Amino acid sequence: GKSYPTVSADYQKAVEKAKKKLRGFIAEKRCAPLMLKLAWHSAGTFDKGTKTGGPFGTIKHPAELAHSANNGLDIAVRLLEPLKAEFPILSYADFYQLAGVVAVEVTGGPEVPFHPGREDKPEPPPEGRLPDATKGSDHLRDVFGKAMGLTDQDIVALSGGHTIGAAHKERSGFEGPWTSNPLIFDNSYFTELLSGEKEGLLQLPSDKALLSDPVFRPLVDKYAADEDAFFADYAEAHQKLSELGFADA
Amino acid sequence: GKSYPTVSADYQKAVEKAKKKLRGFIAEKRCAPLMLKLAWHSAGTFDKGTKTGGPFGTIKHPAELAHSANNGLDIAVRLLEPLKAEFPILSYADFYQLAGVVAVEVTGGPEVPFHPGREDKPEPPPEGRLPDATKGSDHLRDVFGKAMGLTDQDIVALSGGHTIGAAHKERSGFEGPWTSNPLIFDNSYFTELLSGEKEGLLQLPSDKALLSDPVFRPLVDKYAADEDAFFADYAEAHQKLSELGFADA
Ligand code: HEM
Ligand code: HEM
Repeated sequence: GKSYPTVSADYQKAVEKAKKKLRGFIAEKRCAPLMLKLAWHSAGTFDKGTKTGGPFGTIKHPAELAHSANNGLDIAVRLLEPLKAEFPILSYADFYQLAGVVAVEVTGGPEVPFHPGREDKPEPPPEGRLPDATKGSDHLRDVFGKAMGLTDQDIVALSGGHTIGAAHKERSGFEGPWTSNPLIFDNSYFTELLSGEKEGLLQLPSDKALLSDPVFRPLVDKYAADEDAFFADYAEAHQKLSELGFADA
Repeated sequence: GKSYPTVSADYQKAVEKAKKKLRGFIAEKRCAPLMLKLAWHSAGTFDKGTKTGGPFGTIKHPAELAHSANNGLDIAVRLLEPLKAEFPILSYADFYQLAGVVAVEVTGGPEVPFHPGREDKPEPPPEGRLPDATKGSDHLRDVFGKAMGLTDQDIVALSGGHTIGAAHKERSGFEGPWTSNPLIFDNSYFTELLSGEKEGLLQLPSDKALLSDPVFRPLVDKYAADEDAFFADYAEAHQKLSELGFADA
C-alpha cells in the first residue's frame, strides 16, 4: 500500500553516493550495530492511530536524544554528522534509514530495499514508545502491533537485529553481546536464544518472551533452522519498519 | 460545529442531581478555584491535529496526576471521589467538566452551558501541553491556538479564570491570589492586571504578556471596563474549552 514520492535525479545520485560512503565509514568504524539501533529508534516511535513519530529525522533533536532509550545515540548522531554534511541535499530522515540499511548489508545481512523521500519533521514523538526489555509478549504486541502496525512475524524477525552488537551496563544496564560473532549478521541470535544461557552471552526478558509465545516460538524455530528464511523475513520487516508513516502509513 | 450525543433520561437526571450536589459541596469546601483548575487541566491538553488529550476523564489517572502542572490536583480528585460514587452512571469526563462549570457559577460567574456525553478514555495525553507561566504571547498562541484550536479572544477571556484562587509556592512556586476577592468571580483580574503590581497580589509573566500584545491588550481593556462583556466572552470560551474534541473537535 505504498506510493513512493518522486525525488530529483540529483537527490538519487546523492543516495547512491551516500550509500557507498556509509559502507566504508560503518565498516571502518565498526559501528554497524549502533547505526542499526539509531535507524530502529528513529522508526520505532511511529504510532499508526495518530500518524506521529516514525523515521522523520527527529532522532537528532536534543529532546529525543534525551529519551532514556536513546542513551549512546548521541555518539551515533555525532559520528555521522561530518558524512551527512557531504550530502546536504538528503533529509536526515533518509540518511539515518540509509545508515540502518547499510549497517545490515556491511555485516553480511540481506539487502533491504530502500526508497528515498522522507521529510524531516519538526516535532519528535513523546518519550516512552520504544519497547521495554523487561516485559514480554503482550508488551511487544502493544508496541510493534498496536502502535507501529507490524505483524507478529515482523516482531520475531526484527528481534533478530540483536544478532549484531551488544548491551552496555552504562547505557541500558544490560551487558554483553547476544552472539559469539556480534559484527556478523546471521541467524545466531535464534540459535543462542534456543540453546539457553551460555557464558558471556546476553538474553533480555524480551528475547526470552519469544520462546514461550505460541505464535513467536514456531518463527524462532524456523529462523534457527533456516537463515535464508530469516533473511527473507528480516528484509521484509526492516523495510516496513524503515517506511512507517512514509509514502502511506 | 457541534453535534451532541443523546444520553438517557436517567443520565440527564443524574447530571441535574450532580450539578446541585456539586454546588453545595464546592461552596462549603471553598474549593471552587481548585475545581475550575481541575476542569481546565483536564480539557487544556487537547491537540486538534491528532485529536488527543482533552476533557475525557484522564486527569484521574496516576500518570496524568504525576504531571508537574497537576501538582495539588490529586487533592481535587480525592475531594470529589465520594460525590462521584453517588453518580456511577456519569463519566468522570462529564463529572469534572460539570465541577468546573459549577465552580464558575457558585462564585457568581456566568452560567456556562453544559452538554453531557463525554466518554472516559483509556490513555492520558503526554505531559507538557499545559501553558508555561514564564512564557509570553507566542507560547500562549502555540498552546491555545495551534494545539487546542481556541481564538485570541478565548485566550484573554479564559485568563480571567485567575479572578478566582491563588498560586502556592509548594505547587507552582508562584504565590498568592490575583485578586482581593479570590472566591468572587468578577472582572477584577483585568483591573488588577492593568493597574500594575499591588502588595499581596500576583501577576504571572503569562498574565503580563496579555498587556503587551496588540490583539490581547484591547480585550484586557474591554473586560476591565465591562464585566458583562467579560462574562459573555468567558462563558463562550469556557464552553468551547470544556467541549474540545467532544461532539466534534
Ligand atoms: C523487541 C524489542 C526490543 C527490545 C526490548 C530492545 C532492547 C535493547 C536493549 C536494552 C539494548 C541494549 C542497549 C545498550 O545497553 O547498549 C539493545 C541493543 C541493540 N538493539 Fe534492541 N531492542 C528491541 C528490538 C530491536 C530491533 C527491532 C532492532 C533492529 C532491527 C534492534 C537492534 C539492536 C542493536 C543492533 C543493538 C546493539 C547496539 C550496540 O551494539 O550498541 N533491537 N536493544
Ligand atoms: C493562560 C495560561 C495559564 C497559565 C500560564 C496558568 C498558570 C497557573 C499557575 C502557575 C497557577 C498556580 C498553581 C499553584 O501554584 O497553585 C494557576 C492557578 C490557577 N489557574 Fe491558571 N494558568 C493559565 C490559564 C488558566 C485558565 C485558562 C484557567 C481557567 C479558565 C485557569 C484557572 C486557574 C485557577 C482557578 C487557579 C487557582 C488554583 C487554586 O486556587 O488552587 N488558568 N494557573
